Amino acid sequence: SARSLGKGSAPPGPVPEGQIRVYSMRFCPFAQRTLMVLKAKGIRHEIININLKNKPEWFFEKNPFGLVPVLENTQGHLITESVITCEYLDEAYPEKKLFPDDPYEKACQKMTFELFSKVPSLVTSFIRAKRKEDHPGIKEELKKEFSKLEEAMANKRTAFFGGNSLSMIDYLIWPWFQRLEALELNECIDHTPKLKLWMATMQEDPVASSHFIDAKTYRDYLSLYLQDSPEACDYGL
Amino acid sequence: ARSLGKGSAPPGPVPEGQIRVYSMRFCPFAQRTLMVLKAKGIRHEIININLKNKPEWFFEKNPFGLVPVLENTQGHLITESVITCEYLDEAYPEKKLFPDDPYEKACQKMTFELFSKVPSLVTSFIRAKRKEDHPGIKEELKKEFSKLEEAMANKRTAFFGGNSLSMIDYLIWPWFQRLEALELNECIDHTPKLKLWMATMQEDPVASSHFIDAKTYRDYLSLYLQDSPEACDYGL
Ligand SMILES: N[C@@H](CCC(=O)N[C@@H](CS)C(=O)NCC(=O)O)C(=O)O
Ligand SMILES: N[C@@H](CCC(=O)N[C@@H](CS)C(=O)NCC(=O)O)C(=O)O
Repeated sequence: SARSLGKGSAPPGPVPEGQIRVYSMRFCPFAQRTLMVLKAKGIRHEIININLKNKPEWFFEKNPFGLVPVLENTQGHLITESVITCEYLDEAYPEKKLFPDDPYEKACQKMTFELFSKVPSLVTSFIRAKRKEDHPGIKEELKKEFSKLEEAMANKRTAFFGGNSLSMIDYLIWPWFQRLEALELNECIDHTPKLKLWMATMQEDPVASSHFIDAKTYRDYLSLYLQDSPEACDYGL
Repeated sequence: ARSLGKGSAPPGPVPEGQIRVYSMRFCPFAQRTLMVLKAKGIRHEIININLKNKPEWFFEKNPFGLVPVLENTQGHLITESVITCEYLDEAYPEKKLFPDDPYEKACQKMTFELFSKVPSLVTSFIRAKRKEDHPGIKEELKKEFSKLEEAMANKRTAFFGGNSLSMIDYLIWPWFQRLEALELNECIDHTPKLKLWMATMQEDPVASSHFIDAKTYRDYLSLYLQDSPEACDYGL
């Protein structure tokens, strides 16, 4: 909850010892993966939020593509891509592992994650469509993707996606399900009983809900962000 | 080996000391697994599937009916090309294809992300109107390949993951291998380093195993776009 850094800001000091730095943004569902993984693993970390509409120019040294999340370790290593940063964290900090250890069981989770692979672009295309234009086309595509997730979970008959306890796969796909209310997409999940239950269950984990934003604040952030407002990334601070 | 199709006998249980791979001889996704099975000396039996006359029993092997699919002597079923490859490097640490430093592993997975759009683009190019395909697609491939060209220019190494052949190289190879057959050779005109990497990959023994000439590949596609039950076995 620290103000984002923007154009004309001082590039950060060296990473604190015993700490991993994450370049983030408070509303970014991709960055929330890393943050939730860092948190659920008790890894000591300093968060540096980035103003994605007023990016500090030195941030392109941290990531040529200019996207969060980004890891910076005490050694100066820079890791990019939310799924990759999480995998890097479950391997470079082999303490409380979020992936199972049996490669067959790990792969069985990665396969479940593939069922989610279309969902972020769909939600992004829904956010970036004409507001007063209610597109059934996008919403229908999400229903199909969510049906594969609904079906997938019914087959495993477990509480979570990767099994009975909370696994990496659950943090990986959660940020989008959490935003469905604010995005007024709750009808893409009407035909998904098992999914609603899993969502509720995720609301009770301390980590999956740590950075909960009321639906109201999130919609106003989107309004500012779609207008490329330099205040979007810090709205609500 | 001839593909298995509708009305065929489901295969016997996987021989011990052997891992089964459900494949298709022209499939670039399965080519990932096969090259990984090869370059790691893993003993494996290949079962090609007729993707235009799928045997009904293949859907118990994969509800989605896609290849590649792994089956081990224990009956474990692994799906998705990248997942089968990662599984193989983790159940068989003889000849490591990923580096062991997580940062360097991550640095290769990050490089792989530059490739993520390329397979769907190529599929869209293949399934477009034969006469007057689309320069629009070709432009998206040019932009996508620019990220790979620059990435290799930045690392200034012979391969993508460093100086020896890494998982990353086998992961993205099948599509560059087909650029000739697909007549996309102009999407790589402004990519000097890529051309070089391609030439080198044709000389790797694994990346060239069971070589398919551009004409044969072109004929397989033609039969495949017409849903021919003979596309998968064409050329045997
Ligand atoms: N594929 C990336 C996506 C990350 C991403 O798109 N982050 C957004 C914020 S949610 C961003 O940095 N936006 C800045 C931009 O697109 O210029 C991942 O998984 O890390
Ligand atoms: N994402 C999958 C894609 C596999 C795929 O599309 N395979 C094709 C052959 S190249 C297939 O099985 N086609 C059959 C069908 O689409 O019905 C992976 O990487 O394994």
